[PDB]
Amino acid sequence: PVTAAPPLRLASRNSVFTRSGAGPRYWNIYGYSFPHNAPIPENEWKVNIDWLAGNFADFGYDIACTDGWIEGSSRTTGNGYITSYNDSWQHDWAYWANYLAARKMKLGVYYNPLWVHRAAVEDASKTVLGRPDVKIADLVVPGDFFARDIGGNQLYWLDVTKSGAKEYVQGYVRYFKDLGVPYLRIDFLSWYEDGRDANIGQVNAPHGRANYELALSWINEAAGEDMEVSLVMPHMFQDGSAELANGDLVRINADADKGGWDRLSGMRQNWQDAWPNWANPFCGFTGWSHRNGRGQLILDGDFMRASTFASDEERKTMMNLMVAAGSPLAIADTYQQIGNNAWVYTNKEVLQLNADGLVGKPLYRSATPFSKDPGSRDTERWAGQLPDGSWGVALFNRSDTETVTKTIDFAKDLGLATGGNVRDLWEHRNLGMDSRATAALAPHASAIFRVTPPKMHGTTRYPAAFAAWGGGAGFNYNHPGYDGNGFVDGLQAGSGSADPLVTFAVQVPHRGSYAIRYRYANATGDTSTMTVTAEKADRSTVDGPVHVSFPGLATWDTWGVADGTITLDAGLNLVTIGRGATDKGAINLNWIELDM
Repeated sequence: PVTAAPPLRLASRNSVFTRSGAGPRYWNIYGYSFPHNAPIPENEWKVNIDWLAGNFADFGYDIACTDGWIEGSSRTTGNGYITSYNDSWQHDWAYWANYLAARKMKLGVYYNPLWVHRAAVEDASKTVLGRPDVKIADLVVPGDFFARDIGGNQLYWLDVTKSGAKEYVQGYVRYFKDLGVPYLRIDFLSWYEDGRDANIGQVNAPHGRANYELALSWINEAAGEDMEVSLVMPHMFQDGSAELANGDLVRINADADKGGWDRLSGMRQNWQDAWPNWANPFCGFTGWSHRNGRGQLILDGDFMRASTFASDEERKTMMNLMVAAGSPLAIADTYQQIGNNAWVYTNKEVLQLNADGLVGKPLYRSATPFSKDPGSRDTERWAGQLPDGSWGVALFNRSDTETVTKTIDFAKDLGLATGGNVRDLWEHRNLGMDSRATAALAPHASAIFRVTPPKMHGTTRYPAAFAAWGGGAGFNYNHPGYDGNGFVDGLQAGSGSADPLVTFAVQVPHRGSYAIRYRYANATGDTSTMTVTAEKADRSTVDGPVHVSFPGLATWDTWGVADGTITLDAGLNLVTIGRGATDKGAINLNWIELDM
């Protein structure tokens, strides 16, 4: 029988945003500001918003998000917080948040709350929120400008060791949250952390690892559950540990820049040990995929610039990659650039994958980090499972010249026993019951499918190799007999301060008790245990934590099925299985099955 267990120790922010699904749908001003190398004029912001409200907001793109070119945003409140996007603007953030609200839309803000504007420093009357004893001037080291070494002299980096720093940072974050902002986009993280950029050189003073960790913790706490934390230009040191602990989204690619295929798939394929580890999002999504999924990180492939691509097939590939990876769907085409390309963003069936919370993984080929061996994961074949047990499957051809066949086999690759109904979401075509999804793809073309397994008596299988991994859990394939492409290992005593775990999202019809199975290996020589919980998206406990027991078997090549009962509620549950300090032994996990 199961016994009560303490909670697992976590190493991620684990917010409602990352637990509830995929990245958000939004529009960003980058399509204006990047080619203009200029802040967006207020009238251009308005006309874009009005265009969004009449076309894309109805398809869920209901956040209008600002971006950089903010050195000219100098006006601040009495506590040093910027009052608008640019000094040329006639209206403040609240005005625009209300204008958006009237159009069923929300404001997204680009700002880094460790920036302190020189104009606020220079006004002795300005003081830290709740700390009238600390002038804004008292928060900075003389000369410690953002981008100092390439000419920056308008924004300071905050000195987090100064009295008042926490109140300033947290107040800045809450300032936007309170304005009704659901999305805060925080850039130039790596430049704060070590003052280095591998494409430029020394850019400003370093601030160090402990200060970076501290700053991120303050931001996380202040954002809470109401505002999503997007981390842009992070170094992702120590396998992204600080960002995972404190954020919802991490950029995984170099900036979209001029867009097109070279930015989507080119530049360089190799990993490097500094921002951005991978340049193109095919490689970055693939390389950071071990950190994705419910309660871990949402991977951010930056901005979609549809008009910058050479063909409609490339445009579909752009969109299909973002959706496959669970990324934010961030349109950067302006009303002038969009042309005849609105359709790219508004395929209801493709969007439905995002709404349902698809977070795909590339097909794993080995356990070796992708940063060390690009053979270890397949950038061109992606799959993820939805809470109802259906799947999104995406196939890509990154060749510039050849037509190439790509295939995902539901047994051999996904680890299912059932096959599934296959629907091509760009043809809008039912292909019927099949054992595989396949396409002969033209250069730069792709295909994306909804795959729906039939369920005997409600039996739904969730393969662990396509679920969310945390705390050191990961992919392997080094003991035969697993269903699918592999299994999850590393489920033993944690190497540090986190407990290894796997998280599954499951959807059921009513509040109550349901029958669960766990296919596992355990050749430790004794019964092993794992801690199992069920929770709502907001982390509220539905079941457990309980120790579930797993009998010892003869060899690591032997697989068994443990049986259990789990209380699941109607709709979305997160079922997490992991190895805590009070658990015994170790297991390898192949899959769970539910009878809903």
